Amino acid sequence: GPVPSRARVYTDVNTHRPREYWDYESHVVEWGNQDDYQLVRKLGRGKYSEVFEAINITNNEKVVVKILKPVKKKKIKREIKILENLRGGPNIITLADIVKDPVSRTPALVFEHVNNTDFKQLYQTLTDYDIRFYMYEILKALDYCHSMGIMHRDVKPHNVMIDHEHRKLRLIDWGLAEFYHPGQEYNVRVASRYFKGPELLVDYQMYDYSLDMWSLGCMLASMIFRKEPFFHGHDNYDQLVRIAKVLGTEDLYDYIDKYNIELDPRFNDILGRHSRKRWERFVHSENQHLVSPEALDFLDKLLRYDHQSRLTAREAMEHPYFYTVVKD
Ligand SMILES: COc1ccc(/C=C2\S/C(=N\c3cccc(Cl)c3)NC2=O)cc1O
Repeated sequence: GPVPSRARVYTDVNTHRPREYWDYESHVVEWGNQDDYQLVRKLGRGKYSEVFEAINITNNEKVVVKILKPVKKKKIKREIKILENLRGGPNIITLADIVKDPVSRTPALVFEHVNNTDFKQLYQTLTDYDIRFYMYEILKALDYCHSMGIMHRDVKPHNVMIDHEHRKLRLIDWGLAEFYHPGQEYNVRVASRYFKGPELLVDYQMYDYSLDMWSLGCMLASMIFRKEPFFHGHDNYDQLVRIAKVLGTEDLYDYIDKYNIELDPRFNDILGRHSRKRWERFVHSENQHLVSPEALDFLDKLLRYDHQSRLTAREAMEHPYFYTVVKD
């Protein structure tokens, strides 16, 4: 059987919290007034919810309303409990209210509004300094939620709302987030394909906060190298092959051998043999203004096969890449 694993930091935070902190199945939702919120325009639709811009008519301020599609009550309670636990934290989206939508017959979560620019266009304009600044801001949110016993499990550009005018960032969409408990086996069907960590792609269930650090490394690689997404797999099997063409197959085998994991035999025909690459091969004249020795070393320390070898969020914030970022 597989070798067990523990987070190297914040391992026992939920153990010593009161049970009501992490026992979301017992959470009692405090419902607000559904008539406080007038929907203005639909912003998007996903498989789990629809998202609207709305106005809170008690203060005439914009809010964002996520009306959930039918899903399990425990998953709705999990997201609500996590949002309430994290509320007030650095760069965490604020849950302002929870109401019962009379049409959908489901809960509607009401969030603070961020005047965001879509990442496709925003990422074309970010400078080297901007990328370091916003990476540091994401790390504040990730160290906070990890320190609070929670892994986000869906870090990707679409879930980082940036108001570039005010240099404001919020980490959003906590619907896949979970409480970390030592020894717990988790569902590997989390995160978006391009941001899935190797642990998910080899079906290793006893993972932890370090998953979010792989996803963040994938974001960083796409930004400094101007290739979005960086690891561009056509399915979950090809995703691991794309990773192995950069990190190499020998260290992939070291990873699965450490945890006494077997690869899916369907990789026998597609994985090949690949040396580990040096990050300098991805630098060219059109991205070199975003690349520095510090950026490559930082990236190299996030993108490790072994989840136990990745920088923690706090360690990442100590990295020389962030020395040029102004801290007040
Ligand atoms: C414009 O500013 C904001 C935008 C979004 C949020 C909060 C969201 S959106 C979300 N899930 C999504 C995402 C896309 C489509 C679908 Cl259907 C669901 N999960 C959150 O927490 C908050 C803001 O202030």
